[PDB]
Order: sequence, then C-alpha cells, then structure tokens
Amino acid sequence: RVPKGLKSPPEPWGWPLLGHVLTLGKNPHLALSRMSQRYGDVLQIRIGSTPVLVLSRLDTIRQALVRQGDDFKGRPDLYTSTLITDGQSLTFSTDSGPVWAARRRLAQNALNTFSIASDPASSSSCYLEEHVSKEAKALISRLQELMAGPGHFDPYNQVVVSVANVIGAMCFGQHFPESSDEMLSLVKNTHEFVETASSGNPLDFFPILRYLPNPALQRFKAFNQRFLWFLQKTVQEHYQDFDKNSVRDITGALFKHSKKGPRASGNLIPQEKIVNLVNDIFGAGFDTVTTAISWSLMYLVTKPEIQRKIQKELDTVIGRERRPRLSDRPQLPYLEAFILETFRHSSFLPFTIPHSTTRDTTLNGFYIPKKCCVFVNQWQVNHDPELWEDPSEFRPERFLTADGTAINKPLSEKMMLFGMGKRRCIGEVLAKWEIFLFLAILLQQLEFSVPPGVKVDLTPIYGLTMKHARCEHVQARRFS
Ligand code: HEM
Ligand SMILES: O=c1cc(-c2ccccc2)oc2c1ccc1ccccc12
Repeated sequence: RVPKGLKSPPEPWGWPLLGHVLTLGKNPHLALSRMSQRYGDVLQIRIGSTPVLVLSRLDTIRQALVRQGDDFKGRPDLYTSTLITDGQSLTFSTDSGPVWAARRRLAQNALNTFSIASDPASSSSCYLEEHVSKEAKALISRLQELMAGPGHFDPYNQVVVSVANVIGAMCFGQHFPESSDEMLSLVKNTHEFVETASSGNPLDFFPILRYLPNPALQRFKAFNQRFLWFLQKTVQEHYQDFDKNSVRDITGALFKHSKKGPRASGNLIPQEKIVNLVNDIFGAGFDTVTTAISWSLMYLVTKPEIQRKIQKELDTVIGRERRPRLSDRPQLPYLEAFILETFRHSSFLPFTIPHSTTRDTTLNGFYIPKKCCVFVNQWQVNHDPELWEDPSEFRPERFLTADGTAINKPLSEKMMLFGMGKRRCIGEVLAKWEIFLFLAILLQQLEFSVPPGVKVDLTPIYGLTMKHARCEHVQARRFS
C-alpha cells in the first residue's frame, strides 16, 4: 500500500469504524486547527474508514496547491457533490483534466468581459462598477424607507437582494427576474446548499447515513433541484432573445462560444457543459459576496469606532461632493484593510472546497496516494498564532502600512480566503471590487448600529460559507 522506503503522513489515534469523526464536531475547522497544532502542517485523519489529508500552514499549502499544483487539482468523488446541479459543475465535478481546464478559462473570460473589463456603452467604468453603483444607491433608498417605517431591518436580507441583482444582471441581463419569488426564495436560502456541501460532512463518509431520513439532506436535494430548474428556465428564456451580433451578458457570451465550438485536447466540448457554467458563476458569486457584505455590516454594527474611522477617511479623501468610486480604492487604505480583516477574522470560507490528488506523490517527504481526499484549512492559516498578533481580535490596522497610508501588501498575502493554485477563485478580483464599492457608497451616507442593550451574536455557523445568526434589529441613519 505504500512504496518501499517511504512513510505516510502523521495520523492521530482514532476509534474503530468512526475514525476521527467525533473529533470534528460542529466546528471542523476549529478542531482540525487544534489537531494540526499538535501533529503538523501535513497530517491525515480518517472519517469513517476514508483517509483524509489535512493541510494547515501557508508554506505547506503553497507547496501542495501551487508548486505541486497539478498533483493537487482534483475534486474528490463525494456523495453530496453528485447531487449538485447536473452533476457537472465546474466547481464540484470530479473532472480536472483538459475539459475542466478549458471550461474554467471560458467561465473566467466570459465572467471578466461582463464584470471587471470596461463597458463599451460607458465612457469610464467597468460593468461591475455600473451595476454596483446602481444597486448600492437603490439599497440606500430601500434602507431609508425601512427606517422611516418599522425602524429596523435584517442586513443579510437586504444584502441578498442587492447582490442577487448585480450577479443576475451580469449573468442574464434583462432576463433576470428581480421580482421572481422563485429566485428570491432560492437566494434567501442558500444556507440549505452551504450547510450540506461542506468539508467533513458525515454524509460523504458513511454510506449508511444516506438511507436514513435526513431533513438537512432533503433540503439540500430540493434546493439543488429548484436551483437547476430556475437556472435552466432562465437560460432557456434568454436563448429566445439572443443574437450573436449583440452579446450583452455571460449567458450570451457562453452561447456564442459554444456556437463556435470550443475544444479540449482536439475534441469538441458538449454545449451543455459550456452553457451550464453560469450555474457556478451565479451560485458561487451570489452566496460568497452576500455572506462577506453581511459579515462586514455586522462587524461595523459591533465596532462603532472602526465604522467611524472608515467614515472619517471617506470624508477626507472623497469629501461629500461626489460618491466613492473604484478608482478611489488605492486611496481608501482603511476601508481596504477593513475588508481584509472581515475576510481574515470571519474566515467565512473555513476550508477551500475539498481537493483530491491526481496521482501518487510525496509532500514534505510523506507519500500520498492518488485520489486522496484533501482538506485545506484557510481559517487555520488566518488565525495562526505564529502568523498574526492577536488572531482572535478584530483589527483592520494589522494590514495598514507603518504610516497607515496604504495596505501592507506583503502581509495581505498571508491571509488566505480564495484558495491558491489551479483551483483558486475565478471571481476574486470581482468580489474584492464589488465588496469595496458597496461598502464605500453605503457608508458614505449611512451609519449602521443596533440599539443599546440589543445583543449581537457573531459566532459563525459552520458551512461551505459560514453565516452569522440572523439579526433583525440593525438601524441606519444618515449623518451631518
Ligand atoms: C468574498 C468572496 C469570495 C470568496 C471568499 C470566494 C472563495 C472561493 C474559494 C475558497 C474557492 C475554492 C478554491 C479551491 O477549491 O481550492 C472558490 C472557487 C470558486 N469561486 Fe470564489 N469566492 C468568492 C467570490 C466569488 C465570486 C464573486 C464568484 C463568481 C462570480 C466566485 C466563483 C467561484 C467559482 C466558479 C469557483 C470554482 C473554481 C474551480 O473549481 O475551478 N467566487 N472561491
Ligand atoms: O450557494 C452556493 C455556494 C457556492 C460556493 C461555491 C464556491 C465557494 C463558495 C460557495 O456555490 C454554489 C452555491 C449554490 C449553487 C451552486 C451550483 C453550482 C455550483 C456552485 C454553487
């Protein structure tokens, strides 16, 4: 089982049949961070009888995902993943050869065309900035409306709407049904997806579990069926009002490409695997950004001074005679550091999506067989005692330069939330720019808080993306 002369990664003692599952508990990232602090940056655990490699140090993770990237770019064949959309997602499917590579590039390019690349019709900004500006204003209006009435709101719920509007435009243009209760019911409930498609879910390691009545699982299955139906219906409509001489969104750009015949290793890639790329773009893009923006607002509600510093900087740099813009990003050091600290401290992607090895290899001298499931603990990297001052504390200042006039780029680089290597997030820049512009436009006009005495629980709920408990008492007020 192991070649002559080599040894396997360090493995803690485990229970028969169970392996280390009881140790992961409700917060797998916290438990593995402790287990790694004892055994190493490269260890294996066992869930049920399935071996799982856990990587926890930034150096080791870079060695595996970047330098041995081709060995670590696989996705494991998990049960939960078989239930995702059409079983053919770019994110979750097990293919990681030339077809995955070609689909990723087409996804990435189409996404870039309609987001961060400048817009033709426009004279000065990219599509993203145009959509976000519009949606951030309308969000402000919606928030003032709610304050003039019930006098409070749920930040997560209002953020869902705006974010869904932005990514839906990019994906489907005018065909996106902003009013659809079918889509709103879906985007408000991605916790049904995220809670089940997370690292170490017992469903993926003990086949018995899937035969038992399981409401979380049934909700995962129904969410996925409803998600796929909505996406397919929307592309279908789209298809109807589509001309190759006027591509205006991601769906149309993928249609145009599929029509020309994209290939991989000399072979045509089936049209269905090209057009279904908006399923990954919309799913990942909506949920992540909504979670990030909601965590940021909650941080501000719970840290008035930080919120105040952010506001002081916008006044000083932009004034109050115009709204913030993307081109103001390098000059708004403190807001960028706020965002970076929202990412580090929450580590709302505690783990990257699970990886799998594509061939037998050795990592730091340890033998790892082909098709070994691999978990990468981003929360551990981001809370490493040896890597950061007070890991548990929320401090935007830790990312600022000595004179606090810019972001310490070298240190920003040790904060891992978008993966690394062959599988790293294709919407990273897009996400950073959208979160920035949303918060800048927002905070230039509104100050968020919760009434005195009202408690706010900021404990994250474990999942692919970690959510915070719902708080429906937040308030917003303009300010002199
Ligand atoms: C704060 C926001 C975001 C975070 C923290 C984030 C995080 C990540 C992470 C950790 C992965 C997994 C990498 C791996 O498996 O090793 C990933 C992949 C992915 N993300 Fe992002 N993401 C965010 C925003 C976006 C946006 C805005 C989009 C889409 C428009 C998106 C698109 C995707 C896609 C399609 C993949 C799968 C790529 C592949 O499997 O080749 N993400 N992201
Ligand atoms: O909520 C989701 C989060 C995520 C997600 C993906 C990567 C990182 C973080 C969240 O993606 C999806 C979500 C929902 C549906 C999806 C369908 C196909 C592919 C991905 C989907």
